[PDB]
Amino acid sequence: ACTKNAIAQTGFNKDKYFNGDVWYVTDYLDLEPDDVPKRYCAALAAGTASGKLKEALYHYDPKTQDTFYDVSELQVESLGKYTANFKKVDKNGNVKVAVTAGNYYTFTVMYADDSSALIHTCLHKGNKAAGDLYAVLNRNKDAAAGDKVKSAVSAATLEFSKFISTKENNCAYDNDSLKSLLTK
Ligand code: HEM
Ligand SMILES: [N+]
Repeated sequence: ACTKNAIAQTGFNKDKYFNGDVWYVTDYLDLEPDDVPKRYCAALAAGTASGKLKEALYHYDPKTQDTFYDVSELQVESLGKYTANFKKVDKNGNVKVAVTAGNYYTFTVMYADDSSALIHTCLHKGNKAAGDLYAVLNRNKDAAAGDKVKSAVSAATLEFSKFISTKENNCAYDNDSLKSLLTK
């Protein structure tokens, strides 16, 4: 189950975060593992498309090759805190699994600047158990976590040493698909 009410960044700059560009997950902390794989790849694009707040997601398991994309129109709970009802799509935006009640994630931006971010997410997917997942993001897929985002991890009363890196997985991303999925 999810247990955290994550606090959004004071003074969160939504237009900068939701600028249409890509964010890569560099490190993550799942509070209820044996539930996500140790080795994983994920990225997202976040932007406004025709007036609608959107996120496109990519997941890739580098060992199994399991791959999937999603798109959601985000609803606002408060500044920096969103609810996202997702649809599974192919890379071109064709629907594989339609939006449904009970398929949603929450999304809280705890820290962001132009190059880095710390987010919390709680995924609800049908009758699957939910659990808290924190992710350190960067605009540069290869960037080591810097002092701004590591300090934010500490300020959330988390230990960065517990986060698992994605950097050793040979992750290659289709940035073009993520950007184009924002419109879909
Ligand atoms: C921005 C961060 C992330 C968000 C918003 C997010 C969101 C989601 C969503 C919406 C799904 C369901 C997709 C679908 O069924 O259509 C999903 C599935 C999954 N995610 Fe993430 N995810 C994120 C990062 C990660 C990371 C870093 C991992 C690490 C392993 C991960 C592991 C998984 C796994 C294993 C599933 C499949 C769940 C299942 O059906 O059993 N995710 N995620
Ligand atoms: N997830």
